[PDB]
Amino acid sequence: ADTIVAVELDTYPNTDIGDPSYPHIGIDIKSVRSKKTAKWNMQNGKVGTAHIIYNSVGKRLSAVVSYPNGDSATVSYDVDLDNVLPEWVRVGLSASTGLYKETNTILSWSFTSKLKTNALHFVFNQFSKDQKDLILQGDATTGTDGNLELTRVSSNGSPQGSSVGRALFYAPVHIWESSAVVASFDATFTFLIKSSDSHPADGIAFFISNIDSSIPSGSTGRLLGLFPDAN
Amino acid sequence: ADTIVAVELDTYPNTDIGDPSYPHIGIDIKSVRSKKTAKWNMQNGKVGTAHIIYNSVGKRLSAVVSYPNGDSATVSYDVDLDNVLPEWVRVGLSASTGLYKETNTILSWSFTSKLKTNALHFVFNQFSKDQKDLILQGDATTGTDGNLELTRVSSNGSPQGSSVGRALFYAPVHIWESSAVVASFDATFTFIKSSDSHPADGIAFFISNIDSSIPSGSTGRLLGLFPDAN
Amino acid sequence: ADTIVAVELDTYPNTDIGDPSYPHIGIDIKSVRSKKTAKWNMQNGKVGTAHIIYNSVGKRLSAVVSYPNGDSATVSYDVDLDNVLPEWVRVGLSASTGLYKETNTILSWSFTSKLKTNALHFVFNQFSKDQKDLILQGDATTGTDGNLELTRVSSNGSPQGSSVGRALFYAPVHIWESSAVVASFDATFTFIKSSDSHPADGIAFFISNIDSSIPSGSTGRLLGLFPDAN
Amino acid sequence: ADTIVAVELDTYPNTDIGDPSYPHIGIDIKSVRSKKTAKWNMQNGKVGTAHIIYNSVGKRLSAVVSYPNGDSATVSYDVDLDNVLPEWVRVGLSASTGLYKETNTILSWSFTSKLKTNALHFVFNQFSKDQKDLILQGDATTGTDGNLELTRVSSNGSPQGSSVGRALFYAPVHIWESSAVVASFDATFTFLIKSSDSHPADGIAFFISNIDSSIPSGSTGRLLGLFPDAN
Ligand SMILES: [Ca+2]
Ligand SMILES: [Ca+2]
Ligand SMILES: [Ca+2]
Ligand SMILES: [Ca+2]
Ligand SMILES: [Mn+2]
Ligand SMILES: [Mn+2]
Ligand SMILES: [Mn+2]
Ligand SMILES: [Mn+2]
Repeated sequence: ADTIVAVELDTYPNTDIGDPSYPHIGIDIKSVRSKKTAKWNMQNGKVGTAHIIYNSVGKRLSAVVSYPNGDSATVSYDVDLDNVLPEWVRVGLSASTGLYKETNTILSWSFTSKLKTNALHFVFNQFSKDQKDLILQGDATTGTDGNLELTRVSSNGSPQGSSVGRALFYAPVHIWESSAVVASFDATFTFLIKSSDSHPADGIAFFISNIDSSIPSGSTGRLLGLFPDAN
Repeated sequence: ADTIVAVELDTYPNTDIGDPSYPHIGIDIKSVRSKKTAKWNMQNGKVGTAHIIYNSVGKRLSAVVSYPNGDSATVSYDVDLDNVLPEWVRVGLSASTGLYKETNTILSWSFTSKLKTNALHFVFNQFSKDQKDLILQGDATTGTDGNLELTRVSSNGSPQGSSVGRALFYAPVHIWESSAVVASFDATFTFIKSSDSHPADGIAFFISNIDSSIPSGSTGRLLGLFPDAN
Repeated sequence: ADTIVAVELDTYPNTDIGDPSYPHIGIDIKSVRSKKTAKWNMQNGKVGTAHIIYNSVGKRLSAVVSYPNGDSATVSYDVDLDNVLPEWVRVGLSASTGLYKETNTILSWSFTSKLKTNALHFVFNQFSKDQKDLILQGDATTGTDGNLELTRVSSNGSPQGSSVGRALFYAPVHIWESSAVVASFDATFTFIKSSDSHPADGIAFFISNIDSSIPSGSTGRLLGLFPDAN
Repeated sequence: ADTIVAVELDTYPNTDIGDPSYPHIGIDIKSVRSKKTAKWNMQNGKVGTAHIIYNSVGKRLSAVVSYPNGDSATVSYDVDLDNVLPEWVRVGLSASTGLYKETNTILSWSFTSKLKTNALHFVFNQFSKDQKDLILQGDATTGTDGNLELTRVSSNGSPQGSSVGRALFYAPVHIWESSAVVASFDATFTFLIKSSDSHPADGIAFFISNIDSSIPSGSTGRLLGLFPDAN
């Protein structure tokens, strides 16, 4: 199976697989069952911002998710990613819907990684229809509204259920290197999760994977396009 | 054929393809025959730095190549690259040798492109043996001395003739987009030693169509960039 | 007198100091009479973006001013700023009003200078009421709407006439150094509304000696930059 | 008194004021008695590198000090700097000598702070004789060898004792802002501590202070130019 490190913006409590009984943000290290979560007020139809930060010195993977009204949720997890991630990775965004659905629209995404310097930095503040530096997987699509639709949206604009999709940056990322004194990464994305369902589901994740990571089969819904099972 | 924009550090004067009669830096737009050149003193065995600068505003592709002693050569060419390059490109380093040879060692390479924002920036100040975010073409190799040898160097450290190689950054780059108010790029690389009577053939920073490959027969004076000298 | 290099967004044509007979962007080198101008459609009440670009390599000071609808004006001037500016400078925004007026509201300002490295980069996408890393001169104020009002605006939001103000970045900037292979700077700011029959007088990004102050009598057409129109 | 947050590269054990009984790196929050230290092998005459990292999300001030042979020491301290530092600060480097001495030469210094964006980033890879964007205090001098000599060095090159000096970046830095979701800073400097003394002393610190911070009187030696006393 792939190796996954992720920050999940989990809109739907799957309390049967360890989700807290509210929407939450989580840090996922090789499991959809987050090593740490925080209660998250997802604001339907509002543009949220997620920032993810890690460095090899503090060894603390952190994320904050905020909306324009000031509300935010933060979660941090002490982890030495040198010991979890392959040296080379791809980085991406994933999202899913299941029985319940939502738009999992990404409006921007930036990422920086540095080994201290080697560095990779990309920023998408607009996505093209033919976003050649993105590898789209599953239902993920770009263009023509400048956004990245991680999961299926019909032409009328309504999200679809049982959808999973991801967008990986095209280039592999050298995420750690033994000679490096510091290896840091940061990611920011903005998103717009909207649903008229009974409940929104399932969420968006920023993830770091093996370079050849693919959507595991059956990873819609609770599995967020990141894992083959809920273990 | 590929579409190439390149800044060449041309160590070897090939005067019947229109090179000046001295080593030179050149701006190449879709031709190995540089639109503009400047005399360049390649300092054998010294680490050089090339800086290449463009923006969609001043529409001036500029390059400076310098050495630590301060000597430098600069060339600039007014060109609207929106009218030469595909929107999407790959960026790379190329080098070649021919009858005469030189090491074509890249010690570092950075690149930034911004559309104003979408942006891509990378920097390699050390290359790895398996540099997964580089597409190596031809004779180019990395590692583990931290360098990118664009052209073949044997075990004894002697550069080989009729070698060509390139290194492209893995990801396509969105180098211009018509609504961009500013589409700027910059590249810097550090790098050439030869015990030949003359070093050749040079190194280029280049920007190419995404699927660019070394043109057949582009060793020597063609710098791995062009299928011919037209 | 101060030494000024400026990019002016000149909303008001003062044709007997050599302005063109339309609103324009201009590159000013030690004179309010721009060395180069381009016709500029200031879009009343819309947020504009100015980008200013220079490097010691192409030696071309360029500016583009644009609006969200895509309209834009660009001006470029070939100049070796090593020969005009002191090595150390302050960088700023200036604006003025005269008989006619406009808000001269800065919504953001970034600046990068690099000597290739020594570097300074700042960005303000929000200004604070007490913006300690800005030196405000004349009528310029910040806060707490997140903006920098270079010129006086009364409570009712009406801009006042014969207002001049500037905002300099607190730290001196080492804008060139003779050994620098590349001394580049860039600045971007976003910003103008008037119910006057004509907006005036404009906004400038400028680079000045470190101790630069508003010249006496530099409201109106002098843009807070120059003691006279010579 | 000033408010000081600092990362100290403490070359001299003052075990009578809480120093561990070896050279160490430390995180100093309003006291010279470090809240956390790590044993540090200062390599006489070698060029070391210090990286300091903090962000308002993880709230962990971290530092690593490394030398070209690979040896490094790291120290991290969980602290919410919002609650310690004034909103506006100056950032600097300080060093001292006492009864024992060393060069406290800085060869480069970079700093970045961001509020998420407002940002300040400066880099000095060479210091000029007239480094106008540095406020030099005490014995600190620049030019003409491209370095910043935090403490006194005689013309023959030997460091002097009972020396204290600092270099602050000229502009105040907006280090936190209540509206910011993230406020991060990073600092890197390289240094060359060399001594032919019986023991080197006293060390170098990167520090963040109130904007009007000055060398406290009598802050040579153990106090590293940062504090008025050893409390
Ligand atoms: Ca869930
Ligand atoms: Ca040639
Ligand atoms: Ca005018
Ligand atoms: Ca001590
Ligand atoms: Mn979950
Ligand atoms: Mn040539
Ligand atoms: Mn004018
Ligand atoms: Mn100590």
